[PDB]
Amino acid sequence: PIHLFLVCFPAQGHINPMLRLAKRLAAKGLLITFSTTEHAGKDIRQANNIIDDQLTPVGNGFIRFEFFEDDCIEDDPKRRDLDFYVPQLELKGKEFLPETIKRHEKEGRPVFCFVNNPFIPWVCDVAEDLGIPCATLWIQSCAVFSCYYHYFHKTVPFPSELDPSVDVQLPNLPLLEYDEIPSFLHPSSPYKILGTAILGQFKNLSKSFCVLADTFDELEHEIIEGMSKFCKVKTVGPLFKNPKKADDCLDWLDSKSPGSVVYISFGTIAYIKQEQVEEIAYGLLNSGVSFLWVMKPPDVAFGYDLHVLPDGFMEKIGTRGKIVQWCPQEQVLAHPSVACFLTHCGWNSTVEALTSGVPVLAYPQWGDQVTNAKFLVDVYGVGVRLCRGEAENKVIPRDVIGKALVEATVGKRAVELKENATRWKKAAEEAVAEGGSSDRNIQDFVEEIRKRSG
Ligand SMILES: O=c1ccn([C@@H]2O[C@H](COP(=O)(O)OP(=O)(O)O)[C@@H](O)[C@H]2O)c(=O)[nH]1
Repeated sequence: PIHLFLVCFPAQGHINPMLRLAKRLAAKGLLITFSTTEHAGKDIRQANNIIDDQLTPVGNGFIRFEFFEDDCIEDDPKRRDLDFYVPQLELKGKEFLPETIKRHEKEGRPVFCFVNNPFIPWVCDVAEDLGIPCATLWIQSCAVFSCYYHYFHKTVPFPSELDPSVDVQLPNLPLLEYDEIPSFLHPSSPYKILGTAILGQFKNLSKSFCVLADTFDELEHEIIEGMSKFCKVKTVGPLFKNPKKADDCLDWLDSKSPGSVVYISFGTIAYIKQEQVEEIAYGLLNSGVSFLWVMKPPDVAFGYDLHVLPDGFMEKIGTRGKIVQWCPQEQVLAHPSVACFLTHCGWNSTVEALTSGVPVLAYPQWGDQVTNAKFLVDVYGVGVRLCRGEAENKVIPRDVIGKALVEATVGKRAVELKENATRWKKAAEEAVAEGGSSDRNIQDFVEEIRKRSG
């Protein structure tokens, strides 16, 4: 009977994790409304079989969709600029939320709690107006949440224009160099606007009684407890891992020996340099390893030149190498043929790798990738560092890539990284299981929503 209204920023990287929160919340006997703009919601309509607000059953509960217009044309280039679209969403969101809460109370299914996104903190402003509690979903590590929080509150000195190389020492965190904090917070970063977009939620954080993070207690225990006095953070992850599809990727991996395929993926946004693609190709070619390389075409908005492989690379590479543009990463990471994972250290790939027990080769670029790569190599003990990010502006040569591919496949260090990754796999799976640390936190979340209604 409890109805929760989830609002999400219109981006793929934001919609999919919030969808996982909807599935985990609905399974507990809850009615979950997933809300975003129409231009992003239509992707969810044709992905499944929903064209209206028909109740889709998810376990003991249901999931329905509700989309509001943003007054932009179908493929408006205006949406690509956050300086306009972030206030535009606030304009169109603040006039849609109150009229649908009053109608839901009229129809007998009133909203008990709000769950929003840091990119749309106006939901917390609206939740306070209607007297409905609000919570914020955070799809980054709590260690990164601590970084943004202490940057906004100036707890310690951070890299500034005058002092850009200073270290940052935060409680319950390792010592972070200037390029190890989230790159959007560096004064020489070209994506400061993304940092300002995340920091907008910290002007509003008091209006959310708790923050839901896509992590588990065993991974960041010291960090979650350290943020308690500043913000009640509840671990509900890994959200992708079901508590209780296929492609030609899995069919190809079925033919390879266990722990012998290198998985390469750089996410959905990051596009590395052509010269670095050349060095990675020669690295895989001369090392003699088997690999599955995801070469995702970039969005046409950027004037990116398409990545070209070396002359005759895919010919010298035999049946032991597979180029694709997309693969079910969760199913590939769980395949026994995968040895390591060359990743850009996106938080979703970071959590997916740890939950799957796959050691990684850290090649971060920007954002929280440089902070995730630090914990993967120096804290979680499952990674092999390749670079320090886009600000390093260094092409990693073939021989260094070659030495790291062999370091993560054969030798004594490979067995140590695999044993640490296996131990993190048992912790992640236990957390989302019945009675685990994350599943219990989800139960405690539904409890406080029931307690706050009266
Ligand atoms: O071929 C691919 C590439 C990526 N992903 C998924 O895309 C997400 C990437 O998000 P992440 O936070 O790691 O990096 P981002 O792309 O957001 O920078 C993860 O859930 C991956 O499982 C996937 O399923 N197949």
